[PDB]
Amino acid sequence: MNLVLMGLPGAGKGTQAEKIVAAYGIPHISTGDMFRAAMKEGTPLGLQAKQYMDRGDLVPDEVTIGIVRERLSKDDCQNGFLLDGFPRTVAQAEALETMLADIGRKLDYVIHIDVRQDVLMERLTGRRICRNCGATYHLIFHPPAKPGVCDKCGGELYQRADDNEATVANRLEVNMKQMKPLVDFYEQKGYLRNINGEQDMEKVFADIRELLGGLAR
Ligand SMILES: Nc1ncnc2c1ncn2[C@@H]1O[C@H](COP(=O)(O)OP(=O)(O)OP(=O)(O)OP(=O)(O)OP(=O)(O)OC[C@H]2O[C@@H](n3cnc4c(N)ncnc43)[C@H](O)[C@@H]2O)[C@@H](O)[C@H]1O
Ligand SMILES: [Mn+2]
Ligand SMILES: [Zn+2]
Repeated sequence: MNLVLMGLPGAGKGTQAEKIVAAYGIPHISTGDMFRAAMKEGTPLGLQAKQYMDRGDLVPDEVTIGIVRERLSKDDCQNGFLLDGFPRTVAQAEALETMLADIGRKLDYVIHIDVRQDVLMERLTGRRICRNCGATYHLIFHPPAKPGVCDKCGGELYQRADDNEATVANRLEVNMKQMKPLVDFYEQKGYLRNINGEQDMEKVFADIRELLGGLAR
């Protein structure tokens, strides 16, 4: 099962990816997470990606495609995989097609989680993450038991660097211009499936699981 989760910033990609991989046991490949890992390790790519991520811009295609190509060639991707946040430009999508062909694979579905921009704004500015364990909360939609305290480990909650309103507006703008044309690109290939992301988390997952069920049928 080869899947792509596509959505504008804050659509719920990570939230759903976690539920999907827990049910199937396939790897979760997130370009955003890979860039963050490189930043922490202090690698050349991490240092370059930091400047773009801090401003809410997209990391250049050549570099992004390169890290995905290296990740997909590993044996742990034999049973399938879930790409989260890649591709996000037409160039990345064209590259993904041949990258997959070279390893004898084809995408099954490109799941587009659709959410209105005004809602996306709120999804992101109110997000709080635990500094200790990475648990995610939301001040409006899913708050912690006690303010600024993680329910799981007691850790400090904080706001991601790129989640402030000004950076979010740039993120939504650039992703809208670059990612939206992908809806047409994948509709033409027949891989595109739309999911209404403005529903409670379990219902969004149910819609997704219903779609994935057609693969066993
Ligand atoms: N391919 C690429 N090419 C070039 N550059 C790239 C790249 N990929 C990455 N990058 C670079 O790296 C950066 C970061 O990438 P990335 O980390 O991938 O950021 P993103 O795509 O903007 O999206 P988010 O992670 O912020 O949100 P999400 O959709 O996963 O939502 P979540 O599930 O947490 O949910 C968000 C919030 O909403 C809440 N929530 C989720 N679902 C619901 C729901 N149904 N109802 C209510 N609340 C919900 C959650 O609790 C949470 O608080 C990019 O800006 C760019 O610089
Ligand atoms: Mn994410
Ligand atoms: Zn925690």
